[PDB]
Amino acid sequence: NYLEIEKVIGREIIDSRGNPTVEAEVYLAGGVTGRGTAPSGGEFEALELRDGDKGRFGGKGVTKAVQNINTEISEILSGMDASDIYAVDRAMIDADGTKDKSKFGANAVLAVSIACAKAAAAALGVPLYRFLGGLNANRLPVPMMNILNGGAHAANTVDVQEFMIMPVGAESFREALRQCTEVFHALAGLLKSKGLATSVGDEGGFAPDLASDEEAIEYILEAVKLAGYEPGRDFVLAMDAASSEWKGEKKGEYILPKCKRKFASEELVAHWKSLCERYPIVSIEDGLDEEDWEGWQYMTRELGDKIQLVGDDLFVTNTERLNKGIKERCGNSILIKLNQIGTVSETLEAIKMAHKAGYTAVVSHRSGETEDTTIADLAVALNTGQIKTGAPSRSERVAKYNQLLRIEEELGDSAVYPGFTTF
Amino acid sequence: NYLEIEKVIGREIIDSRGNPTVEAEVYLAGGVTGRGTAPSGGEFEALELRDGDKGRFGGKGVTKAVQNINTEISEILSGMDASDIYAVDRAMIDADGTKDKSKFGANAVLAVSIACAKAAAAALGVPLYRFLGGLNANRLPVPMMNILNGGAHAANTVDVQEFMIMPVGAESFREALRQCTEVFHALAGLLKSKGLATSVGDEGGFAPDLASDEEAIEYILEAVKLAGYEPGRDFVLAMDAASSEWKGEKKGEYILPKCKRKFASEELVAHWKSLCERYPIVSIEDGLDEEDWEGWQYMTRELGDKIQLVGDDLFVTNTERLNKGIKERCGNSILIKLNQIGTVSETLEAIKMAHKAGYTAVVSHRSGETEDTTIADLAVALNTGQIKTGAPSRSERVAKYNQLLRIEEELGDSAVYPGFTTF
Amino acid sequence: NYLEIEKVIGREIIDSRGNPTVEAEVYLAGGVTGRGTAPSGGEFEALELRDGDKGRFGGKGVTKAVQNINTEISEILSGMDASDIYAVDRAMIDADGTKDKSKFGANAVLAVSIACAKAAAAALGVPLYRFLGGLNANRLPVPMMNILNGGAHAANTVDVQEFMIMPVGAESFREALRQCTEVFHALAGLLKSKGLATSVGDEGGFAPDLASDEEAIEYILEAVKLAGYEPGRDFVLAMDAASSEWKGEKKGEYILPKCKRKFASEELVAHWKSLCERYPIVSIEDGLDEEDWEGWQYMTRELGDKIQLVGDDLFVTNTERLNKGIKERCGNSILIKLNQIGTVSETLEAIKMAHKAGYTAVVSHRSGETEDTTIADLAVALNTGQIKTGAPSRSERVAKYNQLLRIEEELGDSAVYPGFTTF
Amino acid sequence: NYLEIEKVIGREIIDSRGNPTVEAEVYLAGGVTGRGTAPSGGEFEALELRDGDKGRFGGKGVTKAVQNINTEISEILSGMDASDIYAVDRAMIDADGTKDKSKFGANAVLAVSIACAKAAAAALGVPLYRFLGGLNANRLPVPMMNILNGGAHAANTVDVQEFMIMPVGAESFREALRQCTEVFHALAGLLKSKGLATSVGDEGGFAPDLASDEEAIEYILEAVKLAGYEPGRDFVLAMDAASSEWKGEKKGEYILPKCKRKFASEELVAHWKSLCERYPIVSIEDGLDEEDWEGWQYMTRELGDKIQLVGDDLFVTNTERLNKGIKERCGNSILIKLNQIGTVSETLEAIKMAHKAGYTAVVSHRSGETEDTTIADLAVALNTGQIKTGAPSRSERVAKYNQLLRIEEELGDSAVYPGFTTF
Ligand SMILES: [Mg+2]
Ligand SMILES: [Mg+2]
Ligand SMILES: [Mg+2]
Ligand SMILES: [Mg+2]
Repeated sequence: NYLEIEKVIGREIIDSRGNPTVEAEVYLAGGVTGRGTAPSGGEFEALELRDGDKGRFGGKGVTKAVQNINTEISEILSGMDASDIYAVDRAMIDADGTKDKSKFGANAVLAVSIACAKAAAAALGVPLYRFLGGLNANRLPVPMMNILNGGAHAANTVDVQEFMIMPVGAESFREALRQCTEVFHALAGLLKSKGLATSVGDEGGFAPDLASDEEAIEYILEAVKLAGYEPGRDFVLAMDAASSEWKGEKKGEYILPKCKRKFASEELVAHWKSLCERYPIVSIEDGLDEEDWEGWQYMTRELGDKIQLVGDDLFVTNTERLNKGIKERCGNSILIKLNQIGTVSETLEAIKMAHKAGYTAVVSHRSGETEDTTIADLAVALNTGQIKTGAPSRSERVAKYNQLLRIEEELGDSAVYPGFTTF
Repeated sequence: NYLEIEKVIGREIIDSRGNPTVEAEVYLAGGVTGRGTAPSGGEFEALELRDGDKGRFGGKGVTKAVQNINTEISEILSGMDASDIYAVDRAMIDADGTKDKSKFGANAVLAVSIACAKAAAAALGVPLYRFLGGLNANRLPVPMMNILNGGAHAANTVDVQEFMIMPVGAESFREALRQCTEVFHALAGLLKSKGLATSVGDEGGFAPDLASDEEAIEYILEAVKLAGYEPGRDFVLAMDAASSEWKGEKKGEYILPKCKRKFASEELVAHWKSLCERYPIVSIEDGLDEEDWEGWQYMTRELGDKIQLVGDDLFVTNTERLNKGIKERCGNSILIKLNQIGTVSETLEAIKMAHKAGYTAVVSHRSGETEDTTIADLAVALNTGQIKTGAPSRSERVAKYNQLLRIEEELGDSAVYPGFTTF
Repeated sequence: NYLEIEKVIGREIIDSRGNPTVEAEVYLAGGVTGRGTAPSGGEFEALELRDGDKGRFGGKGVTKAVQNINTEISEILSGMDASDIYAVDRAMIDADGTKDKSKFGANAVLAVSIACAKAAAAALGVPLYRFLGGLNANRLPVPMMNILNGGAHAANTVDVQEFMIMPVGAESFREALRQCTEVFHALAGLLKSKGLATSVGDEGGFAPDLASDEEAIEYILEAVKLAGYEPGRDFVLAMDAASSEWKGEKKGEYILPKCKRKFASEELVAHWKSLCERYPIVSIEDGLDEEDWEGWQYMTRELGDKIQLVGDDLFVTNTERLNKGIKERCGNSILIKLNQIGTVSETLEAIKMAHKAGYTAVVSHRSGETEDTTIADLAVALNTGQIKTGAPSRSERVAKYNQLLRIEEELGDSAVYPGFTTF
Repeated sequence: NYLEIEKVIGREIIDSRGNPTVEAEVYLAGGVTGRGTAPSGGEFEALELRDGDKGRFGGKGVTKAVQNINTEISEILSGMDASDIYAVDRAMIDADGTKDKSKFGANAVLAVSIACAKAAAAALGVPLYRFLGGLNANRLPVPMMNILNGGAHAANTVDVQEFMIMPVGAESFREALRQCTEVFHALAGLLKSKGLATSVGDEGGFAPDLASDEEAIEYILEAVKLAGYEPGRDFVLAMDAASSEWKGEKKGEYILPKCKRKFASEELVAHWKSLCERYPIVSIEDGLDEEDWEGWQYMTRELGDKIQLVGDDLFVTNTERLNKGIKERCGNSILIKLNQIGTVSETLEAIKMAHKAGYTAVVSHRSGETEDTTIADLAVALNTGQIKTGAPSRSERVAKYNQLLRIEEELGDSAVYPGFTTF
């Protein structure tokens, strides 16, 4: 009854890129409130609902989605138990009636899903990660921090999209964060000393004019050494190839847009293997196309036992696609994007599926984020052991790391930081 | 009883630039908590306390400030009424006993001061702006958004540090903020069209390689038009010359470090005058040096009637320097930085001193900010009518804008957005 | 729930002069009540509703206003949040339908408005001044006490209406009030020694049979001296000339009704100038006619820099009139009378308008006062720094001074008494 | 326990004549507070404690008394049940040690006493009169209003000190009060037509220059008639002869300082005797000296059966003296002054004694009053049927009338207004 939902409101706020997004606030009978927001980054995912009014926000308004929260969703949810998130989510899914949340907007629906969970957690007097994962929630994730950018929207000749450091050697999340910031500032000073730009992209990382993937890797490795740390022992690398952007002439053929290098599906795999022998890269995301299933199969045989192979575009947090990958032995990890699926409970299910099949779940940010820190709690709640939420600059990134500090603090001696054992 | 402070804790979190800063949490007897943080950006201002340990965060840790909260400050404040913020602040000021808050750290002191205010507001069931400014608080501020950077650490030939748009034609903050994003994205596209860089600096704006202050201005004005808005009627401009960084051979002489142009104060002033006749510039911050008092007095005679002259370095949120300026007719506006003075109540006093004198008070962010949105509430609480808190990108900036949204919603018909009348 | 208005009731009480006025009591769901009253003394002002029945109170009954509260206004406000005084005021204003609150009666509307603020404050567990102005409220006002009377309804040859002392030398309101009482008794002892009447007028001040303004001033200056204080250092004088009572044959001409002395606007101004050079007079209310705008413009030019020129009849607490004053540079202060405008929220706006334009706002009593002490809180709430509320005798006057004592005490060290800096 | 006194504080406030007096606030464990103040006007009464510092308030400060409350009284009453007023008063009396409350100050003691009673009632959720007098309290008093002043401090030739009107014909206190105000304004008008002074003295009444007691009486009777009322039916008269100020050459002789007329004790009685035959005078206070007991005994024989003879100076609210009067059949009424006896309970006992013996008890103000309205509730709480609290002007007087309006309102149909039957 103190957990009974009284009213749900929506509002149009601005995300970290200067575009609108949806925020929801859930009010319970006891006067407790919860607040959630939808981040923003397809055909196999939930579709966020935008206004399309060219006279407002360049067509990116979300007043329609907001109106859906304020009228339909509120009426639907009023009277329900906010702690029963599965039932709340299901009421929204059934009322929406589509397969992709396109009536209400995946952004309206997620924002309310999160807001409720936060309302229930607060009403129960527990942290959100304890609400979501219970006493069994005690793993702090190893972050992969995207500190060097290439790919489609970077001003350089680097084809791979994200270059990430993972502090596998630290023994607390607090230590891992500190070290990451130290490597980050080392990289900045190094870029500066070489006359390169130290301004940042969407996820807080640098996008200097380097020659290639290899040079980017060596800049990062140098940054690591400059900060006083050892590649392999202290830091290893993860990458997001986003090779779905490298479409060649036909399936199984790849052309890097900048390098202009051409790869057979199986030669790309050979490329990844040489990169991984040369350098301490332990994870690669989207190392092949979102539909090169035959390729993924091969790559996972060839590399799966040593390298984490994360499906991002391959899976789009879709459990039918996750299942197909599991069954055909493609990938061994999945990038979890709350908003691609659209509800808290559906996300838990997706993560449960991955974990059951021995896949890791890397909880993920989007390019368009907010002050919201839900994914921090979510990663701990399900002991995912990994998170991808940006360089340690821009507070829509750093806010998640701060939340993980607080959580680690709160867990006391029960807190576990898995380091290299996390893969 | 229920407003009685039971305990104060601190923690080392990370700011928007990847450097440590202080967070405080205040716990009241009634179970309510409040959280505050210190932003980070001299000799006449309160001093932030850093650890200096090169092994941690390159010497920028704040574990000492945190230990000052956890022990000394908590013991001092326990038992005190959290709603009596003036008294809370005085207890910290007196127990510190320095002029620059260098015993506890101005960052430790500010963090606690904000956390108390937030705890008290929460315990009373009122929003922070109402706690700070009561029923009388209903003016939303006109933002000056720094979307184009020059000066110091910019990769360009522009000497002026910050070029800012102000949405003076809007009739609500919500509309003003929408328009600002629209101009933001139009500028981004303009820069892209001209092959310029659209990654961002600390405050979320672009630092493309532009040739002169004049060119920066025209790009912004072009952007305004592209967005569908008129210079003058919809948007005007504010700049931060930061002209203390233009020291000359003698006092009264200036040398722009990029331009290399030489001015005597009277000439520099005359320079500002031309710019202000050519372009819709309505405010210039630090148009002369932080000790060129005669020039300030002169400039204020020449310009103060038509242009807003903001003392940033001139005053360092210092009420002695402000008073001096007031007494000598220097400036007609002051940039208010919570952390330059170090407590909430002292900041109210600075703002009250300015207002009594007919100076405007521009509530301001620092280059290092966090998820904290206190300045949003502060701006509304004292009806300052102006806020300087960044481009509409990076959530440590945008979170403030989002908070002002929520506040405008909350005020309803009582909300006032002053636009062009705010000056 | 607990701030929700359940019921509003009105009653007919008696003011300090022995005439009826309106009292309101607001009842909230939580069990809390608030009590407010309307004081009383036009065409540009809100209009009080009197009954007109010569059978009762000589036509000055207020049972119609009281019935407006018990029925229409109670029905309208029931269910509303008493802390949203802007919304409450607005509902009343809109239901009334008139531009001057003539339907419900401005006495009815103000009474309820005050009663709600008091109810809200009490429900939130804060002093009225904290509810109105928040933490930012800490300025005790300098009183101008009307201890010697002339003008229309005084039996003496003195044309100037009010002669006031202001304790500018004191360091606390406590000290200030004490000195005021001491000068008050000294003057009485002086009048007694000269065979003059020491009975009191409406506002607690003496109306002894003196020859002229100049003599009145010299007696007060003598009282000051007798009491042990120095004119200038300790006490200065304020006057209300009420020169709208001095209308000449044509506009721009004045004839003092007793004196019979004649003036041109520009002549009357030189008269004030000399009085101010000769004596320590720092403020003059209505030094020119309520419609002699050109003369006010000129007077403000001539005297404005040295003297406070308070518009009372000039502005009638009307924002349109105050704005006209501001645009045409007439006066530099405004006498604020709650009941002339008729609601708490509109009074805040009027004061805000004044402060934004550099005018001071003197919170003021009416000739017909009650035990109510709202103006004491209002003055501290908006840090006006000045209050005009009678001689230190008669409890409808002294009650306010007593409330200021309690307020100062409650502020502890945060209390500011601006003494001479208030101007 | 919620009725337990936690803390008692005192404060120096200002009374209706501009002189300092004591206020007390009592704080109960449950968070409720009560406020009480001592009014101020001898050898047989309790002695108020003044500071005597000639450098403050002309020696009339009460900081010593206030410190007695803040330390000693507070320490003694802490932990006691505030509803047990008799015990609270006893604790204070015993701690004081003196017979006249001279150590703590009758002013400090009474202030606390009243504050507790008020706090207790609030804590119980009952009006003060119900607290004091229970369900049995429902008689509104008949007011005797001093609208014409003579005797000592008066610019006239009237020897009788107070001339009072009593609305005996009214059917409710509301009607009575209204009629009184109307007579008051008629007298003012009448007085003006005769060029006579209409400023007021301490108790809100006029002191014009009239020649004799008979004149005063006729003016009042004239006023009554002008207002539209009949002497006898609607209004009768009461008088405070204050004959103790007429000390003769020896006990039993009287000399009117103004008339210079000489009287033997028994001749004076004959004088009153005629007056009452000539005029509708139903009550005379202190018609003989405060020690002329044989006189009183005689007067009481002569007049007692037709006329109310009130002992003011005769009894000074002292039960020993009241008992003596009762035993020697002197007077048939007593003027009750709280601050003469010094506590609430002792006051109740005085009234109970008078009531026991068939005296009427007239609850009285002092010349130095405050916003406090305690005596209104006291009068109803003990169904005294009569109150003496001033002309209907000056809110230290009118506040009592207003409180009686509220009480009558709160009583609904159970309210009894006795009128003529009250004697
Ligand atoms: Mg990807
Ligand atoms: Mg600056
Ligand atoms: Mg006036
Ligand atoms: Mg007497």
